Amino acid sequence: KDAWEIPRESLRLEVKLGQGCFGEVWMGTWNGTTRVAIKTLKPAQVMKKLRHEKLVQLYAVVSEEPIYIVTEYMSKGSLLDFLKGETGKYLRLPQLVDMAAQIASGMAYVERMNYVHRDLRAANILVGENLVCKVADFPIKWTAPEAALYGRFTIKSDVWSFGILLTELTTKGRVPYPGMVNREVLDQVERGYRMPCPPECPESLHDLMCQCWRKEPEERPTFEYLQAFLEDYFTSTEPQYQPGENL
Ligand SMILES: O=S(=O)(Nc1ccccn1)c1ccc(/N=C/c2c(O)[nH]c3ccc4ncsc4c23)cc1
Repeated sequence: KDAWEIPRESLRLEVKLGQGCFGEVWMGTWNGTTRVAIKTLKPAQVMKKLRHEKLVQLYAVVSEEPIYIVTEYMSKGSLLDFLKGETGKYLRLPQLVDMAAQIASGMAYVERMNYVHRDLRAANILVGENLVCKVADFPIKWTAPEAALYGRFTIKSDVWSFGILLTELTTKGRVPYPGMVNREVLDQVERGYRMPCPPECPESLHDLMCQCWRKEPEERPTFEYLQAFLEDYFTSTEPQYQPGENL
C-alpha cells in the first residue's frame, strides 16, 4: 500500500449525506478530532497527485473493501443543490461570477498539471463556507461534441463544459438546453446551435460562453484566461453593472 492508507478503525461514520449509485457518502470524524467526508463504494487515483485550494482535498483511503475514500468536508454540498436551494434565489451576478472564478482557478491548476476532469458540472462542484467552491469527482448535455462522439476528452472539452456550467450558474441551476432530449441536443449542436443568452445575463458573459463552445477545441480559451476574465469581470468588462430583478 501507500502512505495514504489508514485504519478503518480510525474513522467514525456518523451521518449519511448522499444516496448514490455504486456507493454512498457519509460524514464523520477522523482521528477523533477532524471532521471528514467518507465516500463508500459498492462491490487508480488522480486525486493523490493533485493538490490545490480549489480542489476538494483527499485525506486518506481504505483500500480494502469496504472501500472508504476520506476527503475534506464541504458543508453546503453540491453546487447544483446549493443553487436550487433556499439561498440560491438570493445569489446575484457578483456571487455567481466569483463562484465561476474559483472553479476556473481550480481548472487552471488541472490544466497546467496536464490532467483532464472529464465530468465538469455543477453537480460535481462542492460548496463550503463563505461561498467557497471546489472541484471534485474527477451527461451529453455537458460534454463537448468531439468528446461525446469520438471519446476525445481534453482540457478543451473541459473548457466546453465550463461554458455549460456558466449557463447553470446564470440560470440558478436550470438544466442546459431546456425542453431538449439528448438526441436533439447532439443533432442541433452539430449543426451549430448554441444556447442563447439567459435572461438578464450580460451579453459579455454570453460571449464568453460562445467562446467556450467554439467547434474547434484549440480555439477555445484556456482556464487561465477564464479565471482572469471572471475575477476581473466587474471592473474591466462590466463596470456599469446594476443588480436586476432576478440575477
Ligand atoms: O446538508 S446536505 O445538503 N444534505 C444532508 C443529508 C443528510 C443529513 C444532512 N445533510 C450536504 C450534502 C453533501 C455534503 N457534502 C458532501 C461531501 C463533502 O463534505 N465532501 C465530499 C467529497 C466528495 C464528494 N462526492 C460526492 S459528495 C462529496 C463530498 C454536505 C452536506
